[PDB]
Amino acid sequence: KMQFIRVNTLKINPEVLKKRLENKGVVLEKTFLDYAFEVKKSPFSIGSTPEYLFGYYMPQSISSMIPPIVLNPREDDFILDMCAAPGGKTTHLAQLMKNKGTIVAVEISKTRTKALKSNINRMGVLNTIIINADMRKYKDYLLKNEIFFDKILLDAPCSEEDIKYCSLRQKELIDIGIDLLKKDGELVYSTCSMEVEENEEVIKYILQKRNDVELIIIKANEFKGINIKEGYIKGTLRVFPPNEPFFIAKLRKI
Repeated sequence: KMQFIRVNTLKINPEVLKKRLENKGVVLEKTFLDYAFEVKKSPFSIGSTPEYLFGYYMPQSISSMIPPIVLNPREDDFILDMCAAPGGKTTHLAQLMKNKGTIVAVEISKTRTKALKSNINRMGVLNTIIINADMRKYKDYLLKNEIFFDKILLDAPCSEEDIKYCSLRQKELIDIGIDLLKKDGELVYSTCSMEVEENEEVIKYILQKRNDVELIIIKANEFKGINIKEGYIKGTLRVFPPNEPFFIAKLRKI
């Protein structure tokens, strides 16, 4: 697997971090993002450095950096990250928002909520409210209190079944997501799963189910150097090896 790091601009400039790691023997190659680098060689585990401890970067695939960029949160947005642990994307969203606005990050597992909180704290993220809850229940609390979102990320991982619910209930959850959006709001659905009922079929499900949602065409053009192209629904994207497999789609409530 190719190793990449996302430099945390909430805390450090990318070129400054790059040099600091190069001085320790790490070899870093540019990517399409001025704040992400491909780790070509490193004399030590990338997650064992004081720089990682200090929250100067997040080790994660470059494919996993795409959903937050596609969602493209505004600094003043109110955002929901439905299946947030471990928090790589949650913290990326906070960086894009320059720590302004609010991200509500939900995680059903008490154990994974600890990892999520650890990353948020390590990365210096201040705008995120961590909720340890099941979205199928918490959505009733949001709805009854009229708490709607400007944008929502439903990035699905790839009882025990409740713990893994976001890898199984993507159709149910994307529908909950549209219920939680303000009119004109946007939701990005992403997942590293390539299962047949977990990529395009989730999108076909929701477009057929609801008359208040439409697809937003995502273009592959800006993602230079990534092996990415369209899914079998125009406007959706799939990433292929050598990058981490990933599916990404974007919807708007109308």
